[PDB]
Amino acid sequence: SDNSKTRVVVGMSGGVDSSVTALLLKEQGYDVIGIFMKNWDDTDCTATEDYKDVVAVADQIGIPYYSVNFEKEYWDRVFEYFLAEYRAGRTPNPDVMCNKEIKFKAFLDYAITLGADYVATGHYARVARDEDGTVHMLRGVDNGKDQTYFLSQLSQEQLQKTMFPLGHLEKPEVRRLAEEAGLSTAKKKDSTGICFIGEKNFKNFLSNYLPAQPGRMMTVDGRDMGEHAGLMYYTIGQRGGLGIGGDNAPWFVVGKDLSKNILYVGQGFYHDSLMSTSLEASQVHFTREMPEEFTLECTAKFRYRQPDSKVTVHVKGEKTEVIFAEPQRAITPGQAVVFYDGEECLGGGLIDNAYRDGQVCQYI
Amino acid sequence: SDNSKTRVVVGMSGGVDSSVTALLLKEQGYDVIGIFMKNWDDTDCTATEDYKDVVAVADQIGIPYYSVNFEKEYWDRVFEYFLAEYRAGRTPNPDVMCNKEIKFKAFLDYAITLGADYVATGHYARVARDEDGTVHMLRGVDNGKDQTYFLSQLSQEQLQKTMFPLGHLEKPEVRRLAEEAGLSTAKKKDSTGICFIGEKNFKNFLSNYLPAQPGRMMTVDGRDMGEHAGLMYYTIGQRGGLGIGGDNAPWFVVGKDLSKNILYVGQGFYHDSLMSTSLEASQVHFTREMPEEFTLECTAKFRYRQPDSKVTVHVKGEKTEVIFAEPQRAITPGQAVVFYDGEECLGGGLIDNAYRDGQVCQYI
Ligand SMILES: C[S@+](CC[C@H](N)C(=O)[O-])C[C@H]1O[C@@H](n2cnc3c(N)ncnc32)[C@H](O)[C@@H]1O
Ligand SMILES: C[S@+](CC[C@H](N)C(=O)[O-])C[C@H]1O[C@@H](n2cnc3c(N)ncnc32)[C@H](O)[C@@H]1O
Ligand SMILES: [Mg+2]
Ligand SMILES: [Mg+2]
Repeated sequence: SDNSKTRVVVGMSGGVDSSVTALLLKEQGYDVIGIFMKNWDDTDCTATEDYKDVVAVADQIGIPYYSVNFEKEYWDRVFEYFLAEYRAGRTPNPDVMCNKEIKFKAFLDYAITLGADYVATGHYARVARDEDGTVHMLRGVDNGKDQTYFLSQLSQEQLQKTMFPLGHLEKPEVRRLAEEAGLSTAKKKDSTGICFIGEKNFKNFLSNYLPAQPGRMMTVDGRDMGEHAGLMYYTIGQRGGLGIGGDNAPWFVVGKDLSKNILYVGQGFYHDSLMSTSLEASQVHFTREMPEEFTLECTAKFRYRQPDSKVTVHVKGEKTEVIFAEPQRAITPGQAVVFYDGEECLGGGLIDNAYRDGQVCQYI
Repeated sequence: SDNSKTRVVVGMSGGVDSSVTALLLKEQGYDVIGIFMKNWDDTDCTATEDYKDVVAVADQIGIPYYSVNFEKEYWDRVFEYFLAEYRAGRTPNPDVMCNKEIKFKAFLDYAITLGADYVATGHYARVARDEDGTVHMLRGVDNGKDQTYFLSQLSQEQLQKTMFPLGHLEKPEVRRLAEEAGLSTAKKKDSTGICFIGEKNFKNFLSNYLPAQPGRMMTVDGRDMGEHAGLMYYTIGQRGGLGIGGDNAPWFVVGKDLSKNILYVGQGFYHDSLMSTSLEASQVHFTREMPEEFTLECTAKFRYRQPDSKVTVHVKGEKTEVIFAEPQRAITPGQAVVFYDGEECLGGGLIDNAYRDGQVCQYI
């Protein structure tokens, strides 16, 4: 009856992570409520079979479960952001936006109306409380699944009401815990790609919302290489792609020019156009109150699947400058830059533009 | 017709990684042959539907495909190792053994009888050739999927005949490449866990081969906590487990004693029994010719899903000593220790035992 006085609302997606998150919290004696969000209307439906799994699991462990719909909020705060990024020639990170605006804003206020003390999710991340009571976010110990990158926008006030029960676990353990508990989701494979596109063709999906305007593909010396399918189908640094058959060696996307509808391509993983020495970022947000203007010597991640690297960051309110210790490959406008201090995730922003020798890279 | 003179035999498992590995090599003009290994007899069969995918993909890209059976070799060189580890109270890494003895020995010699110049696999790793022509292994750029850890045992002579076409790719890209090529495996989810156990219950699997002898579960101060199911069902550091319901806080496995059939358990992620300051390792193997006796200041990984950490290693032929810069949690006998020099994977061994203050940890 210690933890039984603490109500935790757990986001239950129907996956093995959230199923295990719920089981662990129940086992620790918390007052646990499972909640399924339907945030996307995808009918031939996807949400229907996942809700079945939420129900089967919630019943297996004996917790209440409910179902809430945030289609509107998700559309307005995530999907419009997603589309507007593409219109601007950038590459969005809808998950960052989703955590910031949905999982820890809409869902958190919702959970509070259920008398929740905390929300929990199956994110691979940790929260540590200070002596002072200040909460810090730490990388998940599973350094392949560590989701702090996507949680970079969370505020002190959100982290105060958050729990991450999987934070000290590695993915295979989560599956072992599920199997030993006999949870029906134990063997359920995780959905890949963005939630709302699911297992549908990406080009087809996006073209339902944005007009694709094929344009010209060029090498850096100006030689026309054919037609691309629309710039929003390519990202800085990508190997091959729609109509990139272009020598046997592969071609990469090495720049973009939205204003001429041009895709720049070139050979070599380390193509000189792919290298940067600094960036600017917007929407820079920290996990705690920071000064108006300050310098930081830390590490950063520019993409989810890379190790972090040394960085000087100069913050000045509306814009942030990031200087790389070492040249960086394929720094992508729209993606998240996330700052670390060893195991602590300090916060992050969205990349506006890359620079090499005091001149904006033609990335777009 | 440049690369068309180079024959590459690609290991095709039926998964999206190997499918894409084959497509990329074909696209680059290599003389490509896809080969499926059946190494485990698992009938109600698993191999049957995967071979269908190999065939569908090989036909989609227009390469020849064949099928070879190494059940014997796999049993003898991997599965017996796996079982013998458990009998000895250790935790095996069958993948390390499998790459060393099967994918790059049995399969490589096989491929050579097909006039192969190289074997390729869909491992997330890189090989770089020196000025001198010496090959080094580099981490995959996808730092979550990077498989150098499992490839730590590969010799210079194996790496000379190896290609890793996915080495410069991240997993989501591999899926985008697959989808754009219209490969039937594009949406196919990767199988989790060890190959031969697949989606069957682990406890059930292992008990078909090893007698489980339940024994006593004890805290570090000697208090009997109940019966465990058999020591081979638990690993150093694991949270909960079979019969670990044991306060609301979770219990961890903090040691083992095979000689008394005892499982030691304790509360707290950082339980003092979980911390080590050094280890010894056997089967230490490097990617290049090394001296008989030498010191190395580098980093190491003690488990697949952790970042590497600073380490002094003293090598002396039969045994290797590893001294941690910082105390290490749940150092597990039988697991791989793998050494790095920045992005280079130097080699590795199998952990024999952990030490704290010149005394072997009771891990077993
Ligand atoms: C799998 S998502 C993480 C993927 C991505 N990196 C991100 O941050 O969105 C992590 C957690 O969010 C919560 N979640 C995701 N979808 C949900 C849904 N439809 N309803 C309730 N919770 C959900 C679950 O607790 C889940 O374990
Ligand atoms: C998915 S396995 C990697 C998993 C594990 N970390 C390891 O090293 O074994 C990597 C590659 O091995 C090859 N491979 C695995 N199973 C195979 C099979 N049955 N037949 C042929 N190749 C296989 C494929 O090329 C595959 O992409
Ligand atoms: Mg989940
Ligand atoms: Mg594969």
